[PDB]
Amino acid sequence: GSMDITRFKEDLKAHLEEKIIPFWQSLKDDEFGGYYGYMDFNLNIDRKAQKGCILNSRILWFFSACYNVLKSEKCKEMAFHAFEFLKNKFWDKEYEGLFWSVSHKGVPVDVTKHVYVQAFGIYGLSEYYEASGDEEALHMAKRLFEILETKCKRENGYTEQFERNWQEKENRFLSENGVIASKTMNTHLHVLESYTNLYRLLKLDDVYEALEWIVRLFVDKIYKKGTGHFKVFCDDNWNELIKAVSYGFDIEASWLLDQAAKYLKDEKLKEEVEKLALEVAQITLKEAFDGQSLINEMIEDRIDRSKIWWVEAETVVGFFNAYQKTKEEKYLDAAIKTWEFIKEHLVDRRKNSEWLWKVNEDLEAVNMPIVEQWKCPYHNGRMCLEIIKRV
Ligand SMILES: OC[C@H]1O[C@@H](O)[C@@H](O)[C@@H](O)[C@@H]1O
Ligand SMILES: OC[C@H]1O[C@@H](O)[C@@H](O)[C@@H](O)[C@@H]1O
Ligand SMILES: OC[C@H]1O[C@@H](O)[C@@H](O)[C@@H](O)[C@@H]1O
Repeated sequence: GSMDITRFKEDLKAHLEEKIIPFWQSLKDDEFGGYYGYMDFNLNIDRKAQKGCILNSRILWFFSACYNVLKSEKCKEMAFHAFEFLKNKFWDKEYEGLFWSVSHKGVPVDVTKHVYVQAFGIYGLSEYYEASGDEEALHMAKRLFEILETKCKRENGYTEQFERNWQEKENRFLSENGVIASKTMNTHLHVLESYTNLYRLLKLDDVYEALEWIVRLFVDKIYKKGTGHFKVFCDDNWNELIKAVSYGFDIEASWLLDQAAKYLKDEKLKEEVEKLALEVAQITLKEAFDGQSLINEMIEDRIDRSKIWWVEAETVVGFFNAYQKTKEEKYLDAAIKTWEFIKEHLVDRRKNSEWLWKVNEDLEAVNMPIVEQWKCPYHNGRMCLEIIKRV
């Protein structure tokens, strides 16, 4: 540790408590339950917006984790609110598992079952169980895990999209030329993430075996050996549809794999994964860190230098994690500089706001929502919570 690292933690903790937590508390929907689904760039909440399950589970995870780390009783109450809406509106009582989306009143809008949604459900429900002791949350988390393992898993990963009654179908995620990606890194990344949290709290042998299995999948099939990059969108056999690098996915995967590795009982695999995580962090720092912040992606030979909120959040955690493992100050410097970038260019200066979705390559704000089905408190909230836990 150091004076810089201590001040870094204190700055992030203050930011979480004074900016992020009160903002998401203001999205609480006390008329219909859950949290409002949309807030535009002008800070206007669309109270009637459809409510995405992933967003609700991310809010459940966030408030639960805030309670677990900060012991804020208000956060526990906010988590309960998200949990009630999950169990009452997103949980399918007839066929089990979580709907994709509901209306602002909770009427099912999209009842298909996606592994991406189920994974975030496990992640949020397991965190909420730690916060509350609610064995209903535990039961739903275990049931989601059982369904993924017994209905969705295949020899080379998970089939990602199902009908409401769990009959498989083609995926809903597309390449930028419109070809269905039957295997996606971000679906499988969040399975890994949720299984790590579930095993951390339960330590059951079935969960451990599934955690080792998905870690092995990342090492053997998803990682592009020798490149520091993971495949993004693939066919059913983990062949890339396009040569795409997502620097944000890479650096997130780096520290999530390193975290899962701490539970591995296979020493060989553990050493492989810890080595992989570091190789990714090093290549991310070399290729994607511009001295201020991380760029977004490269699709074939076209580089997107936009600064995206979640990319920068995961960069802070991934570089700090690499610093903890290597003690090489270059990673610590990159992590703090990225935070200083976030503070100056992505934290919204307006009252009653939070983080901007992105700024462009010239650091200009782009009209994008502050809250949306894909913009959550989870990436940036977790950035603060991780540093608090690790320092
Ligand atoms: O503070 C909110 C206001 O901030 C400004 O930048 C504009 O986008 C306004 O339309 C918006 O209402
Ligand atoms: O799925 C629920 C939605 O279904 C639509 O067809 C409309 O009736 C909406 O008012 C409703 O919110
Ligand atoms: O559209 C999915 C996107 O949603 C965002 O919130 C992030 O989690 C990204 O990692 C992801 O690519």
